[PDB]
Amino acid sequence: CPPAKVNILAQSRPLSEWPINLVSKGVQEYVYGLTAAEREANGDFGTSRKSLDRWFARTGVPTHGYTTVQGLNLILRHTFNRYDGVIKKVETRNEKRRSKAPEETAFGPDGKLKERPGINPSIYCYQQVSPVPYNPAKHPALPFSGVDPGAPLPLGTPNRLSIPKGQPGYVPEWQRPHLSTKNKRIRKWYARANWRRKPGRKSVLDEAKLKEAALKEAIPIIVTIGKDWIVMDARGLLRAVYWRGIAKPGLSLKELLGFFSGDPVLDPKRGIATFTFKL
DNA sequence: ACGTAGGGGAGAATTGG
RNA sequence: CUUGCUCGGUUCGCCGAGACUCCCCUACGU
DNA sequence: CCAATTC
Repeated sequence: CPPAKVNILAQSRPLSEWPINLVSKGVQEYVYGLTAAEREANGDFGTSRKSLDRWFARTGVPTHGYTTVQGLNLILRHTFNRYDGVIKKVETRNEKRRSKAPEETAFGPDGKLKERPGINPSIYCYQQVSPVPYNPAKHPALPFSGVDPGAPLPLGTPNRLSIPKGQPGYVPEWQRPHLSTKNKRIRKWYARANWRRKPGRKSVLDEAKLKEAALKEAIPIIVTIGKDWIVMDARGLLRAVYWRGIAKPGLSLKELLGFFSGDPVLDPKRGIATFTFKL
């Protein structure tokens, strides 16, 4: 199950103000700093509505309007597994000590866990919120158009030589001999690997011209949690199914992300979300 | 600032109002 | 083989050559 | 139609 990465196009509000992130951060901030007696007392979290509904009342963790069951089970199983990770580490670090031969516990005089886990900013998606083809009617308004999910996707730049002179993608005459006779990736005109600062490049970088060219031919997929929608560029998905030999040139969007899981993992600060290959 | 070293993590197929 | 990314040619129009198991967090060397 | 239940 190898990973594939996708760039983000637009979102209404940033991922910090998302209730799914705020609830996770609030839950994580409350749990890591708990004594070994508090984790067992407060570990009475189930996989049911009524179990989680009152768990916030007893523990007092803020709720920012997040009540979805599976979303809560993706930030409560994980938070207690990170908590157990430090104790298991010093217990597996106890295991190496045991092999060599009181102990090196993970609780100080205050009783708290001294090597407190850091807050994990990953926002884990679930089945009820999965990427779908961006339909202009159902989903909110965005400038970039959405493709039909049933029609096959276009093949990128066929017959590169047969491109008008003076129009983007033109291969000059002195350069047509000694071209790649073997198959490789076909980089686009607006590719940044052709336009970047190099001692030998006299060309001018203009980020406005290139980036606008990039999203007109984009492949948008959308994930909506509450009243927040994130829209992406499903071309890293397309390249992943191309350089790996699992796909052909003509392939529909509905079938493109069927290769991937319905649970993307987002990176709020880096601006990238990672897919995986469902097997 | 950097290897390292070592804990966490990366669905989906029914069922019920 | 439409994005992204590393290393090179270049007539600056784009070309050839690559990588693709990654993110988070706590620690310890230089 | 889509969260809660479930492994």
